[PDB]
Amino acid sequence: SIWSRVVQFGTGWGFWVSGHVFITAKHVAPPKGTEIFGRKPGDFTVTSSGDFLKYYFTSAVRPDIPAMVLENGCQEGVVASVLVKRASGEMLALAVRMGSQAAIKIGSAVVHGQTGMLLTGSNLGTIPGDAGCPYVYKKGNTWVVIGVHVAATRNTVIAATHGEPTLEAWQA
Repeated sequence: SIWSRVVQFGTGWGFWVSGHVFITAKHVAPPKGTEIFGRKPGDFTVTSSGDFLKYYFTSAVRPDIPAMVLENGCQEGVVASVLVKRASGEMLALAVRMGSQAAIKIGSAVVHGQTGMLLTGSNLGTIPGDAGCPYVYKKGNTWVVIGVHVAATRNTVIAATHGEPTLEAWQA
């Protein structure tokens, strides 16, 4: 039912963080100024950082869902889940062990994000166009989304992250 937040968007996918917030990969989104979800610019604002694109609608587009916590990446070693969807409607929860930050070239830009190692169990990975799918993990009792899928390397993936932490500190 968290899978219902992951929806086809542009040439990739997107995720509903809340009823007002929709995040996706910048490199798969429709052109700047395109009417989406029956909403035109003015009904929503747009912010971005690297390949992370964030839509905020003044009116709720998804009433059925509560706000999920969005955080700028996560601790290294934490096993997250990339919620991958396909055109056929197939759902693939890929376990990814998040690691260090790195840079990569997607289109005409060099973008940054937190890398991750795809975990093979004992029983394929991502394709281009899985881009925009969310990286989620459970924080004790609470679900947290930490970023959107950017790309896979030539078992390493990388997710675009976003957000200014609530806590601020110090001036060395």
